[PDB]
Amino acid sequence: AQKTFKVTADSGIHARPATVLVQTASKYDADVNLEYNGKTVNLKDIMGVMSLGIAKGAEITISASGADENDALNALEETMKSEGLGE
Amino acid sequence: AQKTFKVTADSGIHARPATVLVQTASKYDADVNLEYNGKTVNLKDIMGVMSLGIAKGAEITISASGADENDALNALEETMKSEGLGE
Repeated sequence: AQKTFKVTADSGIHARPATVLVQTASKYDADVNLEYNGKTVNLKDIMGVMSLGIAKGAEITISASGADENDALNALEETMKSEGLGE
Repeated sequence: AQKTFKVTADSGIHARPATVLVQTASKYDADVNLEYNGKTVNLKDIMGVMSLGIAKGAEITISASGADENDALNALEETMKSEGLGE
């Protein structure tokens, strides 16, 4: 499953935001990936999120795959809105 | 602990090389990471590894931390060399 979002967070996807993301994704039996410009990283590691250097205004795709993918994806979109990261 | 290497694979770190690295790193409990020109990704993440686009001649550093990080490292140097990826 996949969803595209626009980052609206002011400092882009920095330390706190990569963490709330890893945290939520970590709760699911599903492989969770983050994509920006053709580059994809596993979402369950802050290392590789920090590395993409995603700033405000960017568009990114979140994909999930596995037993719990619908729930995994719905949760991530809830954190993106609720943590004022994107929409 | 860490180890730096020089990539000598003509195609850099492409799908095959990334695959051998990841399979090797995955047998260990230590957290295992790859860094290239300031960007760091989890070595147990095929996606993140490919995202880096490491070409022939670059230098990369492999880091391993935890329980069996000396064996994780020797093991990765060995793959580095027997799989013709670098030295």
